[PDB]
Amino acid sequence: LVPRGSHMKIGIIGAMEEEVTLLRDKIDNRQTITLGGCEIYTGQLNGTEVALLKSGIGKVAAALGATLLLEHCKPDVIINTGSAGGLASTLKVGDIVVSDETRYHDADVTAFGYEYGQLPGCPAGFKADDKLIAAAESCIRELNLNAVRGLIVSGDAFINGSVGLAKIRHNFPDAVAVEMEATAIAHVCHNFNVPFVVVRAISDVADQQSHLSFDEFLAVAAKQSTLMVETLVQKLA
Amino acid sequence: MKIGIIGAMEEEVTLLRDKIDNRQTITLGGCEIYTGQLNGTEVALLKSGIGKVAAALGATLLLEHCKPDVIINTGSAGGLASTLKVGDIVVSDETRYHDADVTAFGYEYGQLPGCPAGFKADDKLIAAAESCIRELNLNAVRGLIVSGDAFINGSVGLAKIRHNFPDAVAVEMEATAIAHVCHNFNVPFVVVRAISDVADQQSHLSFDEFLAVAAKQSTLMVETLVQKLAH
Ligand SMILES: CSC[C@H]1CN(Cc2c[nH]c3c(N)ncnc23)C[C@@H]1O
Ligand SMILES: CSC[C@H]1CN(Cc2c[nH]c3c(N)ncnc23)C[C@@H]1O
Ligand SMILES: [Cl-]
Ligand SMILES: [Cl-]
Repeated sequence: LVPRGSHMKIGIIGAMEEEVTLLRDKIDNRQTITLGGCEIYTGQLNGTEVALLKSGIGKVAAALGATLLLEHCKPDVIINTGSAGGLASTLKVGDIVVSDETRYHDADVTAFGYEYGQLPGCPAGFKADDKLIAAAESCIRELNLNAVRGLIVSGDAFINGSVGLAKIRHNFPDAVAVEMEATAIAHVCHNFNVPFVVVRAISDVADQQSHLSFDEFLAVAAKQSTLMVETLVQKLA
Repeated sequence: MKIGIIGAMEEEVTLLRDKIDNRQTITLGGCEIYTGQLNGTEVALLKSGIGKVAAALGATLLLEHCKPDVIINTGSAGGLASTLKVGDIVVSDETRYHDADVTAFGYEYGQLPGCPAGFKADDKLIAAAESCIRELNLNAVRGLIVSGDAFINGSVGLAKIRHNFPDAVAVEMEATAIAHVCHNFNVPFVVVRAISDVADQQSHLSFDEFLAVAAKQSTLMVETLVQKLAH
């Protein structure tokens, strides 16, 4: 993950200010770059060099941010953190989800025989780094958290039950969670050969009341994702 | 004076690429950037790849490495306005995502939080494109262009766009992404594309036959517009 004779620098991307604020507060020797509407915080988290990006919401905002983070901070790994819609049958608010793979749920070029969710020039899904997944699962065991590991799907929609949800469940019956940035970040990471992993926490279960649940439990998810990410950064260094 | 040009597919950029004198190429983040002069105007031509993220990645790279003064998005498009036929020109006055949906929290359909509901194209770039259309005597429509990560092929996907965006004149997969990135860096932007299909049940067949015609017409427009803006 890091070349010999150097320290690793960990990239951490969150979409919303709510998702990054706790981490931001814990950074020592913090400096801020405001670039292309994104904000990046650099410094140390418990002695490890980090670059924390608040990207804004959705696929383009996250691609833009990830690109900026890579060009300006050149991190060795990226961790995408935040909240997620829990799709897997045993998930509850505050549970952790770790990506083994990411895919776009709203990409459709099947008229030319690409797989549902696949964009031309891309693999059908992006596999997360094995070493980062292993590190996160060790964190989950040591912290004694409830987690699931699986496919995370991304689109530009907040999933709120009805036909939006039923579409995803049809096309990706094994997806464990849904959000709006992760696959975009994975896509950018793929193009630069940067190890990537998603570590998020459940704010809602993507059903008819997901907007109510999100408005009540984003804070819980931010807190649990933050604990995971702080723990992981230490394990990685 | 430096003009950025972005197309998604090699087929969309190949004619312009061949025309650049003193050409240099940089391959980065999976994208290719070509630099040089196009009919005596300094350009940076990006081949981004297909879709919103590929285009956002590419546009970001173009900006940070080449710092163009304006960006023109070129290529093909699915025609939505009834007057359009294959080969006709569409120019953006505005772009919107047709697949963005955060309406559960009261954002407008197509709007992402932190963004305007849609991105207005640069008025001077639009006026300049309309003068090229006039002088070349081309058939053209000016209006809303919508973007998503789907190739539109009739049925329910077309019906949804027509319902949410009844005055959209064309659909594609990159333009709003590029507009979004340009909005963030205050870079003037316009889309000048040409029709390859009408986004109906046969759009895949039309695309496979007429992509080259659309590349030819969009390329003619872009060449003219670059000369006009620079000279
Ligand atoms: C204010 S838009 C929601 C923000 C929170 N993010 C994750 C998420 C939680 N629940 C989700 C769901 N049901 N559908 C899609 N995404 C999510 C994505 C976006 O930044
Ligand atoms: C091989 S994917 C198609 C490529 C050409 N681009 C424009 C386009 C033409 N017709 C379209 C349509 N019916 N639906 C969506 N987009 C388009 C989008 C993408 O780069
Ligand atoms: Cl699946
Ligand atoms: Cl409309």
